[PDB]
Amino acid sequence: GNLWATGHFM
Repeated sequence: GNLWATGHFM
């Protein structure tokens, strides 16, 4: 599960 792999651009 990637939650920080997206919070970067989000």
